Amino acid sequence: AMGSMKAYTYVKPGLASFVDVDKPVIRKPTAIVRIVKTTICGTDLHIIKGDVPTCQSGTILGHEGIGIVEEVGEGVSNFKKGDKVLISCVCACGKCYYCKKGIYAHCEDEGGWIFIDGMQAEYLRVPHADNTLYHTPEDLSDEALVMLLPTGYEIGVLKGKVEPGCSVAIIGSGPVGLAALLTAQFYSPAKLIMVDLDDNRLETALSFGATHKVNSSDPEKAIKEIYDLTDGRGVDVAIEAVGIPATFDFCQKIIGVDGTVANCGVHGKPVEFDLDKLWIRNINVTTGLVSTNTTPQLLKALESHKIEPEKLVTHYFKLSEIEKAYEVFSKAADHHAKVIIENDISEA
Amino acid sequence: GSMKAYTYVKPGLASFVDVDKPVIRKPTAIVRIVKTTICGTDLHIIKGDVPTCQSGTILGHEGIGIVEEVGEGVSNFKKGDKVLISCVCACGKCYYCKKGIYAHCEDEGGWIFIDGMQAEYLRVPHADNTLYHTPEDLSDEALVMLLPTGYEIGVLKGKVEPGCSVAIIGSGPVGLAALLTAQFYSPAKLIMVDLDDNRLETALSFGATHKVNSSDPEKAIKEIYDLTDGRGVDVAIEAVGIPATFDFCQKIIGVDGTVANCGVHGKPVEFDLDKLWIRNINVTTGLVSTNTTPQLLKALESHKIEPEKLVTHYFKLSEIEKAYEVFSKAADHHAKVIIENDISEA
Ligand SMILES: [Zn+2]
Ligand SMILES: [Zn+2]
Ligand SMILES: [Zn+2]
Ligand SMILES: [Zn+2]
Repeated sequence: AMGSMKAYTYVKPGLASFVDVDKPVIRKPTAIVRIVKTTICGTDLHIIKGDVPTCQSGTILGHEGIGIVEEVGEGVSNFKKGDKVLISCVCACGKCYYCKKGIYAHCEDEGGWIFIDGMQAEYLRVPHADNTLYHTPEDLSDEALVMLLPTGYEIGVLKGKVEPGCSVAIIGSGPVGLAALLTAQFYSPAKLIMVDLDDNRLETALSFGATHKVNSSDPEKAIKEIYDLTDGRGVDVAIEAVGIPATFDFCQKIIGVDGTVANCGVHGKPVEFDLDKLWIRNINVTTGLVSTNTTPQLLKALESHKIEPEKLVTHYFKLSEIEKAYEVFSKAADHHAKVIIENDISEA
Repeated sequence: GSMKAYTYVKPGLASFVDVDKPVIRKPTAIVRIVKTTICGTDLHIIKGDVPTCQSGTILGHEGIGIVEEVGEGVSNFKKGDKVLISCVCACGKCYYCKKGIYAHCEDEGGWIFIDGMQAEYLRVPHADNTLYHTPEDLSDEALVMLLPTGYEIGVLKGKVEPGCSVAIIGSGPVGLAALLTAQFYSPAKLIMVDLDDNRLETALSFGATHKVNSSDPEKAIKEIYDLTDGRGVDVAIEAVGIPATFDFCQKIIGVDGTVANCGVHGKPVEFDLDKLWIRNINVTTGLVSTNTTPQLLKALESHKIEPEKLVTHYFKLSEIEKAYEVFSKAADHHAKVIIENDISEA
């Protein structure tokens, strides 16, 4: 039709559909972006399953991407038509109680993690464009820019207080765990211990710069092994990158005196916190939703080629083949699979 | 060569008995107790909750005294010094002492008060790191309270800062200590939460800005959201140590806030990560280290707060069973107690 675009929409628990929808338009004076490349997040799989029921039926999925500005409102000053830009997963009005703190995850004025229609479509309405878009450096690859990584860094690495010479364990060697692994190396920890059940993912973790792998198939033997690597003291940081009670439980068994369990993942159930044992251990437990306030610092730390996040990307698809992209991602272990999805539909 | 001491006998039993006077055992002090007090942990010990505590062990880990003898490796304290004794012993040389985390010292350290302070005399390991000289403008009542548990584990781990909103769950002694020292950082709201209105009136008189009665938890929760613009508190200090108080804290805590747990817990708790993974919160725990005691002594110069009002009743060492009587039924007596050594001679 006319004025329409293609988009991947959530329908109901167990059903998403590549369909025609209206092209978005400017609704407020603070942009419309043409998506160039996007990806899928584990949370998108959860939405389709029905485990994020605040996602209304018909919503366009996805909250990761780069694109090209097509139109801006009267109140947009630092971006114009034609600008190649990165879109953060979090919208920030820049003025409210939480934006003034840099906690864009909890912006109170059409803010936070809302990608409203998301990025698995041809065009995207971006609220608060001046605070949600970033000009992209020409030195970085598209695959690395779509990864902008801030989840692993802000929620796994910074809240965990990784520092040179400390001992880190990362629980869960899927995409968010690997992203935390890459950015934890900005702080040169002595030990980066990847813990997982799958040996293929652990082998990839060593490729990405983990110093040791521990297979959690025998939990007791893994706990022993981690205490053996830390001279009986346990780790200074345990990054929980899976989001189930078992991984949270593992983290609380290996954390040492003064250490931090940094939770990254969504949890769908409450967990049993062993305060009877840990009240005396001087430990911390942190949570958070990414804000992306560090995106400028990560851009700087990537143009220098400290780490190369483009190695998170393993499979390439066209937007019109987004159904296939979901099939590969949801069965990532079968394919040794992050995917990148390129807009093969839109014209300039 | 004997002294009197209050000892843990068996579960449900403690008694005022004659025991050996402690002697120097390591080159690193003997102290004559002047005044001591009772901790809530001493009641848990007598009940049998603290199982590592051997039978016959002298109770108590709080007090001030006069140095009686120092070993030949003690260099900064000498016979006749009037000194505060910290509840935590610190070797000063190990992995954790080098970090200032004295609660986990690896060399006869951490919280061990071995024989305790509810006696005439006390062997003090690592005297140079465990004793502090007493300044001149603080009463004995203020000194025995040295407060570091509320400050290190509640206020500092909770990240109290000027203008922030704080709730303290539990208006018992530790909660009150956290309420006094939180005022060093000038929070805009200090909300005391408890079941007892009398303890909430005392909290008000100690400088709390609001009282909230938690006898109906849901109304209490809604009340605290109304006080904080619907945002919840920046700091929730848990000073009771049961699952229901931890749960109350985790339900009132706001975005970016810290739930600071200082209370000993005996049971695991349900932690609502399904709700709180997205709220950007922190939960802290810890055993007091007393690395802030020097700074607390200095911050008491500003005289912004008066910790000696934590003491409500006075007893002599000889009648210490009477002191325990009053403290274990603290609500019935509107009751911290100060126990003074009437037995020893100077
Ligand atoms: Zn995501
Ligand atoms: Zn905002
Ligand atoms: Zn105590
Ligand atoms: Zn030590």
